[PDB]
Amino acid sequence: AQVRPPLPPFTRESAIEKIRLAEDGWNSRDPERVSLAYTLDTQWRNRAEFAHNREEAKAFLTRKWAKELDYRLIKELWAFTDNRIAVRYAYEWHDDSGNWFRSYGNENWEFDEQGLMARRFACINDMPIKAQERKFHWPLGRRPDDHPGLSELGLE
Amino acid sequence: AQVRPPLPPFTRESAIEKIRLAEDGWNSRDPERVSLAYTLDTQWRNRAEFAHNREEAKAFLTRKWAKELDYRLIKELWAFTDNRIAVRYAYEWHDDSGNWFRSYGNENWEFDEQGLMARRFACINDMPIKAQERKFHWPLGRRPDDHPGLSELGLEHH
Repeated sequence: AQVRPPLPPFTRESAIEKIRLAEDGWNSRDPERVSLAYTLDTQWRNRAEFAHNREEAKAFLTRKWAKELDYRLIKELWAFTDNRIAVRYAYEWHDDSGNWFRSYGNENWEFDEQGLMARRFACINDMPIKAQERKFHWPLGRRPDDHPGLSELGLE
Repeated sequence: AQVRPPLPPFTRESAIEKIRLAEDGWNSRDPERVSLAYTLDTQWRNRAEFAHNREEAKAFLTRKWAKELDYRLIKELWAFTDNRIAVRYAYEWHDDSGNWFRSYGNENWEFDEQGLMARRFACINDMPIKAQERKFHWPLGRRPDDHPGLSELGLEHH
């Protein structure tokens, strides 16, 4: 890509917007679309796996959604400083077997002047849940404007 | 009636200090000592496990170090805002079957006015490593001031 606003340094509002746009992107479960938000030579650590460029990042995303079905995500701001944002998130999905999980994650982002993400450090843990325990409800895609956020679902 | 500085809101400097003190605490592998840094009604989610008070947190730590042998930790600041700190970290250890691991974590902290942590959200992933891949070698306990941090060690992968 070339430029994707908001651009750093972030303010509380622009950081929250940056996060919402990212959330919408991942809720599309489209590797190509999602990959465009990252630098060509983006550096990633997703769990115990690493990516060293946008192409490897996209490859990971393709594997990801071939595994995590009916994926629904919610991201929320934790803290931000200059060109860095710390985000908390959770997503619900079911595997090929049909069993459900809620994944809890913390991702730390760093953006270049063009608004593209140069570094992504994400740690995620999967917790099995019963189908009736799903908390995220909305048509696959962008989370509706009025759907409660991460801290409003009593996840803690 | 505890008071544990640095106190919020944090500055870059005090946030780094807060993190270093926490790292020293966990590197003691002492459940009681570490538990005192959290509020009596502290709320935690560590991986897929939850704790709802200091006692439950302490019980978790007791299980943790009975399992994660020869544990060595390094924490580093990512970002901070008001009474919240976002931390990146890694710890090396081995299980009692001889398997070594390097665990990568991202933990987000929220402190009360007295510097005690009221909320802890930690996500951690484990990468199996060979003993020869170990990067942390200091005597069990506090990391020497002369020892490189996460940034000085650089990206840690096979």
